[PDB]
Parts: sequence; structure tokens; C-alpha cells
Amino acid sequence: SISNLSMQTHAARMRTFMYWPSSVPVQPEQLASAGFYYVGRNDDVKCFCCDGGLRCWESGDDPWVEHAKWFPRCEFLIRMKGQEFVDEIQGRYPHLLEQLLS
Amino acid sequence: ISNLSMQTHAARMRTFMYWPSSVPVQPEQLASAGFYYVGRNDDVKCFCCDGGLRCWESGDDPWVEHAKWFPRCEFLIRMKGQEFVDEIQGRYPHLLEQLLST
Ligand SMILES: [Zn+2]
Ligand SMILES: [Zn+2]
Repeated sequence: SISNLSMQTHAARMRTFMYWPSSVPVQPEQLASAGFYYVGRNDDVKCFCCDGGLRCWESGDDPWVEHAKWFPRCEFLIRMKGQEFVDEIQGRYPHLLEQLLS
Repeated sequence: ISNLSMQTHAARMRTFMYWPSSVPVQPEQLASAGFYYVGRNDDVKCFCCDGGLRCWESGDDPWVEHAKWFPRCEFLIRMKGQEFVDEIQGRYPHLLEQLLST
């Protein structure tokens, strides 16, 4: 089941990036593709499905890889990228929680 | 070892001089688990992994919580063994997941 039903369509999530800051390296179209919509503060985004938030976007960052890095059990992510992809990314970062708790 | 001067059990109990009497976990249970008081609220850190714990509600086990949040702690494993750590880890498989929902 979905966390934000109003942002289920690409068109809608993509509609929120109207005043997405120019200095942010990642583009609104990659973000909307990954299910992320702009919450209207700084560069904070949320996924319409898992309600998982992401911020501090830097050059090279991949919305799909980050989605799998931080919210691996999101139904939408699995369905679009597959369990293999999620397993691989989760494979790269086994000590994520530990690293947060430093 | 993060804090060499909190190595001994006796040095650890000493930091609980200004420990609040309202917090329902005694300095004894906390010093045995490797924790010393850092002087603010009820924040404690382990002399080894430097893991920090707070918000001690009633019925909390310093050893269980050590295993819960800092399972790779050498001191925790030496005192309680890898089996205890695995058991508590299985009781909480989605720990990082529950953090990021807030
Ligand atoms: Zn998601
Ligand atoms: Zn420790």
C-alpha cells in the first residue's frame, strides 16, 4: 500500500520540482523517475511509496541507488528495479546503521 | 578501545556521582555493560565501541541494548559471546528501517 497517493503519477511528482534549486547537481527528472517528489524545503525529497526522505544531493548521486541504499524494502523500488538490484546495493553497504551511529 | 581511563569497573561507577535518581536503571547494571555517564541527561557511552545510549525506560537491559545497537563491540562479545549478540540481532532485524520512518 502507498504512503502518498497524490504523487503516484510521474507527472504529479515532476510537477513539484517547479522551484527546485538550480545549484542542486541531480536533476528533477531522475528524481521523479525514482518515485521522489520535492517536499518544498531545501533539497529534501520523499518517495511516494515508502515515505522515505533523501537530502544533500551531490554530483554523481543516483536516485535509484540511494533509494536502494536507504529504503531496500520499498514495494515500488523492488517492482521497478528488481530484488537483484536491491540485494547488490545492500551488498555494498552492510554497515550503514553502524556508520550512522558514529 | 575508545576511552582508556574508563577501563576499570570502579572508574565507571565513579562517573555516576551526579546520576539522576529518577532514571529506572541503576549505575551497577550500566557499569557492568561497559557504560560510563557523560554528565548530561542520562547519556551513557561504552568505554570500548564508544556507542552511546539514552532514554532509559523501565525494564531496559544495558547488555541487551548494547547488543541491539552496537553488536560489533569487542567488549560486548568478550563478555557475552557471539551467540548472545546473534540472538538479540534476530529479535530486531529492521532496526535502521524503524529509525528512518520518523
Ligand atoms: Zn520508496
Ligand atoms: Zn561497547
